[PDB]
Amino acid sequence: LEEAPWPPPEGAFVGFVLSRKEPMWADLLALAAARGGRVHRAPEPYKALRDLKEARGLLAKDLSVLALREGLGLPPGDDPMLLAYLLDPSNTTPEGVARRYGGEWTEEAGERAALSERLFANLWGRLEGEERLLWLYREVERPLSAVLAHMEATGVRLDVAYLRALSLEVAEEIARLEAEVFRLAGHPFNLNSRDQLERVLFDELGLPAIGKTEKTGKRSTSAAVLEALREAHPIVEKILQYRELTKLKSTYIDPLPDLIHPRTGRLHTRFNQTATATGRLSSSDPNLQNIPVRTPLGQRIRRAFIAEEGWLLVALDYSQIELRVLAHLSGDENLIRVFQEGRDIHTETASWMFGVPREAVDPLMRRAAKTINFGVLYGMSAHRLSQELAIPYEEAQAFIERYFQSFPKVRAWIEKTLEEGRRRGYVETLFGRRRYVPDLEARVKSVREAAERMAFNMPVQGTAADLMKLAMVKLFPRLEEMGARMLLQVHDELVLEAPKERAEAVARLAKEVMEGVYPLAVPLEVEVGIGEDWLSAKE
DNA sequence: GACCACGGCGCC
DNA sequence: AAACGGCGCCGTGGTC
Ligand SMILES: Nc1nc2c(ncn2[C@H]2C[C@H](O)[C@@H](COP(=O)(O)OP(=O)(O)OP(=O)(O)O)O2)c(=O)[nH]1
Ligand SMILES: [Mg+2]
Ligand SMILES: [Mg+2]
Repeated sequence: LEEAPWPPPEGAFVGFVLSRKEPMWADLLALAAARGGRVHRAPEPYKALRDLKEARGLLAKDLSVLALREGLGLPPGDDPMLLAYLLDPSNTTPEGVARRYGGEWTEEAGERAALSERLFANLWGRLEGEERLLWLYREVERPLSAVLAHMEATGVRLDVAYLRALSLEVAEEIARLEAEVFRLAGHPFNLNSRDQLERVLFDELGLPAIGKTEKTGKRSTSAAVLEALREAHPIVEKILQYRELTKLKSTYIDPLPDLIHPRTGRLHTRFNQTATATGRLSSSDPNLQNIPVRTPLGQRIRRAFIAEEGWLLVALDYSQIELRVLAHLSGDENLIRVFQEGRDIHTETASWMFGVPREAVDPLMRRAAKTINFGVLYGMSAHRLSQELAIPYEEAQAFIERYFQSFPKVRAWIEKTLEEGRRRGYVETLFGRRRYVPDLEARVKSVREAAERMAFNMPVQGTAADLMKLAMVKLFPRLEEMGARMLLQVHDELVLEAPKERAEAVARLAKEVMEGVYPLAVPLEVEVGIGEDWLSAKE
């Protein structure tokens, strides 16, 4: 390419190099652009950012986030990664996409700019005539990238001092638990080493090894195994409590306070747009889609996620979302009727499982019921179901027939889904998002059946993900009109921040946008709450 | 210092 | 551990 002076013309493809992967923390090392047979290299990348009206190229969102961090409105536009990811969602990295579609991903801004240009041309070619994938690109993924850029750059407020206080308390309780474990063992050891624990539990003590680990065949020390031995000794009780406390302290309580950004005073995640096989987003650096909620200590941690002074958090979560989607996709009359009647399957299962009326079903019980319902749906064995529910085999198998006969057209949809997958090599969501599942005619049963469960899950989980992404695209402009912010997506949940004076209006509007995103054969319901912290906002 | 595989486990 | 699916990050253990 002809090396031309910097500024590039309108519509040029950008390339850029960051000191590290996180755009909120990265130094912009170099910036370049490519168009019309020329490459333009910026002499000083930060100043040169001002000359661009859009970020167009590989990893466009990342550059847009860094621009927003510097006070520039540089929205992300076309990204070949999103084209590639819609073609095949195993296209998750620029390294791979470049190799597959006509270049090499290097560490030079110029070459990344020229690569973005030629990869876009080629991938655009591949999507000609793929009208449904094009619709997804234009109406969901491309505009979603601009929304995510804003969410990333806004971040969330964290009660840092609260978590530092909590850390000191949790450390003392961990010491109490490990001290008791070491007494029961008769000696000290690394309780964080599952290899060392294995020896203690199954060799030194006499406890039965219930199961084996996948890759290396060691005797497992997982919670599922240890749950079976819960008063086979008092040491197991202590070990499980130790595991909870150490998991929460080392994953959330200690790391999160150190990730507060100096300019914003807030915690910033990355929403990864080409990371999953089903079309869900992911969150990393720090993952904010797996903040604790379930246990009392987990609830304490979640309370650290708070609103700006003068603002409130608004949390919105779709009701029973994949079951509603399944009703639409299968067209099962009975399941459609269940949601037209305003019934709640999770609560129904909880009430059944624990033998209490609906009014007595607590959050813990509801989460247990979710595992049963989705487990059963996505192909859990009778053998495992009988264990989970803690009842006989049959009762368990009868549960599976009671479930599937109640909704006869689900199985037919499953089988239809699998035959399309075997024939075309991929399955698809309602909107034509594809996942290639190659092993559906594998000659090994365990591998074939695993691929089957993957294949029929995706249209359901992926359609739910499509709905949420579309809702995000529609909602974002309405929020900024009202002076509200989108903070987090958690798969079927959104967390917004609103000025106190507008929070109730924001909640009502966001609820209606989410419910009417793309009407189905059943209604979508959204539970919404408002509060000073993330936990209080879902109560 | 980095990288990785693994078991394990937090959330959806 | 188990014929639920989708993720990312922890500490350990091993390597370069
Ligand atoms: N396969 C599988 N999918 C799950 C599981 N937990 C959650 N999901 C998926 C299916 C849910 O519809 C979706 C959103 O999770 P939620 O925790 O919000 O559950 P859901 O929306 O079903 O119920 P809700 O009314 O919000 O309590 O994520 C699980 O254990 N297995
Ligand atoms: Mg939900
Ligand atoms: Mg949810």
